[PDB]
Amino acid sequence: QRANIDFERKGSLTLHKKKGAESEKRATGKEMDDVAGEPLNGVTFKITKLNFDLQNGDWAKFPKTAADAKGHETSTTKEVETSGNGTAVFDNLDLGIYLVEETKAPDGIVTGAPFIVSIPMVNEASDAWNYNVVAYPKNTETKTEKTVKDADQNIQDAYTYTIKADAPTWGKDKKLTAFRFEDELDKRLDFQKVTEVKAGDTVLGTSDYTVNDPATDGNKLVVTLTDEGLKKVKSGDKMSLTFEVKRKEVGNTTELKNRADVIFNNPNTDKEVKNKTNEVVTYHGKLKVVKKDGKEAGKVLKGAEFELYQCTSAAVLGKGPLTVDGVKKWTTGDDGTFTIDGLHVTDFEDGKEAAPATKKFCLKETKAPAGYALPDPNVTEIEFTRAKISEKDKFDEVTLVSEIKNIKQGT
Ligand SMILES: [Ca+2]
Repeated sequence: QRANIDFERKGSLTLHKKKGAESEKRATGKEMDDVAGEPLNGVTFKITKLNFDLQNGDWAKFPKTAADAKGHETSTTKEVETSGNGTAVFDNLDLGIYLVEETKAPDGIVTGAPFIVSIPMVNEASDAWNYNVVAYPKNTETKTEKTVKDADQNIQDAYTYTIKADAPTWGKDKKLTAFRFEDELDKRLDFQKVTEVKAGDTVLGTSDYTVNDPATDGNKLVVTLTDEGLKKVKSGDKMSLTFEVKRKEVGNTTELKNRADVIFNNPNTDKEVKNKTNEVVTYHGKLKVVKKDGKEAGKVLKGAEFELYQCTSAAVLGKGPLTVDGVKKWTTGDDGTFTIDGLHVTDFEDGKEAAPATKKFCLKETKAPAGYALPDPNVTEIEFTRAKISEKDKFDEVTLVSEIKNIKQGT
C-alpha cells in the first residue's frame, strides 16, 4: 500500500471545546476522550486556509505558531459555533494549513490563544496521514459578584461593599500582568477605606495594591494590584475586595444602587477583559415628626423632645437611644417638627427582602413642651418600610411623617 498524501481527498477539523484548565500536553491531533473539564457550547471558531502549498511547497518553512501565520491569510474562511457536547465540525476542507481563532464566546469566558493545524497531519512519523484532525481548545469561566452588608446601618453609619471575582488561568509561558477593581460610587456616598483585599486565601498587605482618591476622582473607586501584589496571585484564584462607605443623606430616592467592574489581561491573548458585577441596592428614608396639640385644633408644638429606638413593638424596645448622624435626641422646631435624615428601611437589608419584616422603629417622647403632660404611652412604633415611606400626602416619596399629640396639664 502507498503512504503518500492523497490530494484528491478532503479533510476535516473537529473542535471539542472545553471549559477549564489549559492543556500543557501537545495533542495527537486524533480523538482523545480528555473530558477533564466541562463541554462548552456557544463558542464560535473561525478557520482560515493559509497561502502554503502542501503538494509543492517546502514543509520545513511552514508556520508552527499563530504568530508565524501572520501575513499568510487567504479569503477561504469558515465559522462554526459549538452545539452538542461543545463540538464544532469543519467538513470538506481543502488540504492545507489553517489558522484557528475564537471569534465569539458567552459571558465570562476568557478564550484561549489562536492555533495552527495541518490537514492532513501526523502525531508520530510511524502514523498514517490523518485527514480528520481533532483538537481540544480551552477556556476559563470567570464570574464577578457584588454584595452589601448594610443591616441596621443608618445615614452616616459605615457599611461595606464586597466584590468577588474569578482571576483568569495562566499557562507556563503565559501570566497575569494586570488586575484592578473599579466601582463608580453614588454621589451620596463617601468612601471610607479599603478594609480587605484577598487573592484566594491570601490576605494582601497595603503594599500589594493601590487606592485612588474617589473624592477628587469623580466618586470612582479604583483598587489596582502592584507588581508585588500580582506575584501573590495564583492561577484561577478567587479575588476579593471589601471596602467601607457612609451614605451622607437620603437624597432624591430611597434607593441607592451599586455595581462594580474587574479589569485584567487575558493571559493567552494579552487583550483586556472587563467583567461587570450584578447591581445591589441599599434603602434609606427620612422620618418627619410633627408635634400637635391634641385638644386645641390645628396647633403645632415647639419643644417636644424624642429619642429613637429599634423595637419589635412599642411595649418592647430594643437597641437605643440610637445615634443618627451625631444626634441622639431631637426637639420639635418653630414649625412643630423635626426630620431625621435618615434611617435604614425595615423590610430590605444586605441586598435582599427582610426575613421576617419584624423590625420597627420606636419614638420615645422624653420631654413634653412647657405646660403639657407627658403622653401615656410615650412610645410610638413606626413601620418604616419602603412601601410606607413611598406613600404620598400632599397635605413625599422619601419621607415618612409621624403625628404625635400632647394635651395641656391639669385639665
Ligand atoms: Ca411618604
